[PDB]
Amino acid sequence: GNPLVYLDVDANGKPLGRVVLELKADVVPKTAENFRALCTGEKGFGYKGSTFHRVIPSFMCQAGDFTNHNGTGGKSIYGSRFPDENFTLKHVGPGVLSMANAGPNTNGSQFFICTIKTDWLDGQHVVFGHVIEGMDVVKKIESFGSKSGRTSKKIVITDCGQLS
Ligand SMILES: CCn1nnc(NC(=O)c2cccs2)n1
Repeated sequence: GNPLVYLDVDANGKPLGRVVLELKADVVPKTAENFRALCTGEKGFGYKGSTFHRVIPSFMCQAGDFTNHNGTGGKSIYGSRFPDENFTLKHVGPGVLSMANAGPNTNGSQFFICTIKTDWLDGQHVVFGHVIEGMDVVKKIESFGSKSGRTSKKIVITDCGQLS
């Protein structure tokens, strides 16, 4: 079945709880597999220890730059970047999980979790999952963001992995 994965998130070293995500491998298998493997670390690199570097309330929480920690970096399990798989899934509401990019065919490791319907991103960012449990933890993360995206506490993925 579709992978079920988790992110355990801290703020300034204090646990906020766990976000559980379903990865829709039945629709975007290549994109789902990249995220799954970056959660387990099985390729020797991944999300463990990296940050939510940009968090904008009433928009989205962005993470996954485990190379430069500022939105300029990241890499996929396939190479530096990989193509846009498809745009079949849409940004339907809060809790959508989607890939960040710098234009067409620039997916790496950066991703975002929506806190509102971001339908204006449809057809430009590859959606690949959604929050199963822990939207309250996502709201905690959101509360440490700002309109510029700068966070008022250091938000870290303390641990991550796969549940099924
Ligand atoms: C919706 C969150 N998000 N997803 N992808 C992005 N990328 C950017 O904003 C930029 C990339 C390069 C210069 S700006 N943001």
